[PDB]
Amino acid sequence: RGSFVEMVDNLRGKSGQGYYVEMTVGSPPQTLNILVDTGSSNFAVGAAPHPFLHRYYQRQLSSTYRDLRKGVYVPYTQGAWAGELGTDLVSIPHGPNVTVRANIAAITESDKFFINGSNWEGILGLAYAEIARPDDSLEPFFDSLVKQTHVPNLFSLQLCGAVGGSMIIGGIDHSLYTGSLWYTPIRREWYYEVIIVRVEINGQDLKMDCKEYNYDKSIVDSGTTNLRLPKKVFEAAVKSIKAASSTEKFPDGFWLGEQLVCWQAGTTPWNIFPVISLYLMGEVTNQSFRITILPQQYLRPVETSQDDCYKFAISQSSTGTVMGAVIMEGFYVVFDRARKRIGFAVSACHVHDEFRTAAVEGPFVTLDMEDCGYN
Ligand SMILES: C[C@@H](NC(=O)c1cc(C(=O)N[C@@H](Cc2ccccc2)[C@H](O)CNC2CC2)cc(N(C)S(C)(=O)=O)c1)c1ccccc1
Ligand SMILES: [Cl-]
Ligand SMILES: [Cl-]
Ligand SMILES: [Cl-]
Ligand SMILES: [Cl-]
Ligand SMILES: [Cl-]
Ligand SMILES: [Cl-]
Ligand SMILES: [Cl-]
Ligand SMILES: [Cl-]
Repeated sequence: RGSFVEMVDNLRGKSGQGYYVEMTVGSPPQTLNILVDTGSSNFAVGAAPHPFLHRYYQRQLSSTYRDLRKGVYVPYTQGAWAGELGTDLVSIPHGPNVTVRANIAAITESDKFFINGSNWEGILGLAYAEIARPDDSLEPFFDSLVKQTHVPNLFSLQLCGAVGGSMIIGGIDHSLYTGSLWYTPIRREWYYEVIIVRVEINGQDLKMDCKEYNYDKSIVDSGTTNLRLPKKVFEAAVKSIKAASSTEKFPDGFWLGEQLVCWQAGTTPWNIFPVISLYLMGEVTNQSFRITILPQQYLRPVETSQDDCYKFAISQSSTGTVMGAVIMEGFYVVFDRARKRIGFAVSACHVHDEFRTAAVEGPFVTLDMEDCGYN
């Protein structure tokens, strides 16, 4: 068995409402289910009763909790919460064998943040300090782990869609992928920002200037469900996806996520929808690689038991490209913070059919990639 076996299958998800890991806080121990989010940088836990929460953090019962005498408020693209800052002992029982004192926000009120039936009770922001609230002086959890212990500065995510997966902390487990890992640079340590240099649908280049694909940033975000694309890119990609799936027409609201379409259980005609490839900047000058997803990744099930209903989960953004769970469920993704790069390989758990699989291929030659990023 590989050396990281005890961290394999440490994530769960309930009906596609977010992937979470168990974390144990305080003394004596309180274990809670915590959503894994590479799109933010605060660690925060429900800390008062809420109708969607089975468990919450009870600070008064932890003798090692320290109050930082400061409130915090975090708004996201979806939802927001407010709470109080402090520190406490934190361990991940199916994660690294260490315990660290970390900052923790105890959430006392929230709006449209917790999700009914999702089973998670807090959020682990794995991005960098630049985007933490109240500001970049509040050390994020992964920074605490690497400063206090000798766990290598890397983690990897395998999100397994329809729900579970693995977060390997401090290394890479070779059982979780097939083929080779291909790396793209982290452009700047704030979000996990990357540069997309070409987009194809069904093998056809969308032929927009690459500056449009990264206006004003492109990021890898396990806390967002969809692949979210800037306005001009979203409109062009939908027109091309429609053109490539013209054996059937679907109501316009389906491509806006407003309508669902359902098929008799097990009969969804995946072949009528195209594959979608993103090319990413590689590690050598003028070299790129591509990651390709299937409709099984970008059509998401919505849970009669004899019907399989789906929502189209590519959507519009006014804040750049967000490579959310629709992209990450195709791949084993290695967040190699020590070497400032993100690795992709085909996931051993990605959903596919007998005709097509997700892919990571390269190298391709793409010139002037340094022009694609926003400044
Ligand atoms: C949890 C759930 N996420 C969602 O349902 C979901 C969450 C967000 C969202 O704002 N997520 C937050 C974390 C955050 C986490 C939980 C609650 C609130 C905010 C993340 O830090 C945002 N990162 C910002 C840099 C973009 C945004 C969206 N969209 C706008 S969408 C419809 O285009 O996908 C959906 C989910 C479901 C399945 C797979 C992954 C995530
Ligand atoms: Cl909202
Ligand atoms: Cl402290
Ligand atoms: Cl360990
Ligand atoms: Cl330790
Ligand atoms: Cl390793
Ligand atoms: Cl037009
Ligand atoms: Cl939306
Ligand atoms: Cl070129």
